[PDB]
Amino acid sequence: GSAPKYIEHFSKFSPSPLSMKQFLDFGSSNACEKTSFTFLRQELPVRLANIMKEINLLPDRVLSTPSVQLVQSWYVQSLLDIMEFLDKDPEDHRTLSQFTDALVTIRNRHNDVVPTMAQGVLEYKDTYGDDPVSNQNIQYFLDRFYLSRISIRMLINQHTLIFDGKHIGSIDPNCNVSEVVKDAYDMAKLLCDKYYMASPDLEIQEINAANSKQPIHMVYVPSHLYHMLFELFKNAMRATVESHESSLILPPIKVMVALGEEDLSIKMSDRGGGVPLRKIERLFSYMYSTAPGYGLPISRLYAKYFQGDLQLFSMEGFGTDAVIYLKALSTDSVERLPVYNK
Amino acid sequence: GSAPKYIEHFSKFSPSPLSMKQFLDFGSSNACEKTSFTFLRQELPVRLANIMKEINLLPDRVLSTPSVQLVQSWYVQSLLDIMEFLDKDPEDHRTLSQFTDALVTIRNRHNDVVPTMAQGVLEYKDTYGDDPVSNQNIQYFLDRFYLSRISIRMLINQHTLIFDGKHIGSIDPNCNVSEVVKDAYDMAKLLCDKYYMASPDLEIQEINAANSKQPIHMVYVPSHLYHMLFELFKNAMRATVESHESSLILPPIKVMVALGEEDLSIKMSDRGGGVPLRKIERLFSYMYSTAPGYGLPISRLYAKYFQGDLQLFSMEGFGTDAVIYLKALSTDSVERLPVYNK
Ligand SMILES: CC(C)[C@@]1(O)c2ccccc2-c2ncccc21
Ligand SMILES: CC(C)[C@@]1(O)c2ccccc2-c2ncccc21
Repeated sequence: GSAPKYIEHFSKFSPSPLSMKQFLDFGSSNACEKTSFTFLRQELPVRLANIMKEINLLPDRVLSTPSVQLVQSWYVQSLLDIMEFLDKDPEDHRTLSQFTDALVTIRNRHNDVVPTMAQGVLEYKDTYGDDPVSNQNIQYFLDRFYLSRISIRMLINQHTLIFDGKHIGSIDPNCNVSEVVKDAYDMAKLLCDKYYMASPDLEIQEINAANSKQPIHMVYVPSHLYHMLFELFKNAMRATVESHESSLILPPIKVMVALGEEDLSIKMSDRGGGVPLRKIERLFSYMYSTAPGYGLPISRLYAKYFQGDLQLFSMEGFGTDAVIYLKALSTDSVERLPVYNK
Repeated sequence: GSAPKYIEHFSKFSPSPLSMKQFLDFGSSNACEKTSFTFLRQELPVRLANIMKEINLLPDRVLSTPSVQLVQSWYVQSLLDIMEFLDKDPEDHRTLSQFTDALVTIRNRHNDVVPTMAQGVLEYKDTYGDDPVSNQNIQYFLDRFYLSRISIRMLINQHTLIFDGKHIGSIDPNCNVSEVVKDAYDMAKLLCDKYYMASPDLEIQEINAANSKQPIHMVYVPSHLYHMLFELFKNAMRATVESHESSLILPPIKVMVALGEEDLSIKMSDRGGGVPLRKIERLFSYMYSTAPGYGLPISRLYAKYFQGDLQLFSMEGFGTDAVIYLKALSTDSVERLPVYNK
């Protein structure tokens, strides 16, 4: 066919990173489905081909594994689905309707990528070993692959949710940070009560530096923020409950939401006994956190996706602090995308 | 002369990193000045030549500057001072006495290296600019150069303090961490009261996981721990006082000392308004923290010298946490030394 042909062509284009303000203004009242179709039918192949060409640069030891080939076949098929709309007339309403239906099929086709790549990592460790040189290659590639996957899913979610026939797609222009914190806590508390028959309480403190009274709002994607907070709440609850099985007092989980002139920071403090520094630095490694699991590495990619970060600093024998760093301003929240270079 | 000859010879040897337990046991009752002389007359040239050969690999743009040449002339002279004792008889007490006097002269000859390298960094920025590529080369070299300098000064201090004619040289086998914290605080409070006419209070909390009652002691070099804590106290006081000039309540500085099964962690928490994440990552850069200053970068090297670390995580609009990570066990406290490789 022409799959290698399409990859080489669109990989020469660099992806166009969009800011949070561009996502908001494009999806507002002046939202034209035709304009979004013209942009996405070009930008989606560019992002697909860039990561698909980097997959080809992997060694044949990994490229010929069933896990990588299965995922690579999904990207080939999804790329071909977009190719059909290149010559189609954007002025035809049937063209726009079929394009939205085709994006949903691609989205559901890539729904089982996280467990599949986890099987690939386990296969590599049992086939070639777990050397620090291999960990860097796997960490470097999986970070770029997943971040690419997040960005593509973002574009698809914004198109299918807006043009379905307050919230701008998956974006809340007035996202109350504390409310998302409570939701992720409540879900983690539900799971923690069913399995441990006990759960720590929650304490939330807001620090709005410029407006001490005003609640802290931001423009963000609540799903991404929930995923990070839910993952951090599960870890902090597991550590708190297990480190106090012989004790009676169950320390609460303290969360501070701070809004500065540039950052919106969310610190989650637990007293779950802490973790030695040697092990903290390996909690974000796909290879080291795989056993015959990727909550922290993926959660950090969600934060980094809009120029943020997620950092851990523990104190062995006491507890652990987890901090989500987000950009406060929508103009500073720009997509971080991997680009194929030589 | 034969200065390039000695450099090429001893640079082929790798430095021998010593653990904290080796420092303690060698300097104990079975401390033989002859054995320390035989080791140091070989190990000191090896460490000198390794960093001196890496200095030669610098570009001639930096190698020909007066700052680098002045420091390089100190290392050439100090290397030649040790060469005189290679053929001397260790069984002669006059040989051991002159060797100790020669180490003191070398130690005082290298007393003005930090301000000299600071002048070199400022000269480079005004001569060739402050590009991110140049920052990595300067950061990579200065970290290794200073860490090498710390290790050499450590060996000299242990020899001159022990064989001068409870503490094992510069090492306290029962170093009370909280007491060093109070000393660094008291000195910072003295300077802060004279310049700001106000200073925050101190709060210390110890978490001894294995022995909740016992005070937290360790085997460490109190001078190094004081230098790190004093630097962090100055920053936390400056930020706290200045961020509350229009306010009346002056938040205290909270310090937690946690002793785990592997780590001894010291967290210093202030409410000095915090720093955006973008600027935190540049506080450890020699090039970015230079103006027409190196407290944090050098303090981190002291921590890393015995397999520890010093990390910052702030929250803009609230405050900053600073954490010193140290190895709890003396067997895990091994010298981290840069080695000249190809
Ligand atoms: C921001 C893009 C992902 C988007 O595809 C989009 C999604 C949803 C709503 C509108 C628009 C849009 N408008 C113009 C150009 C490009 C686009
Ligand atoms: C640990 C070394 C720096 C040292 O030079 C030393 C310093 C002080 C006291 C004793 C000894 C010693 N003893 C044996 C071998 C080597 C040495």
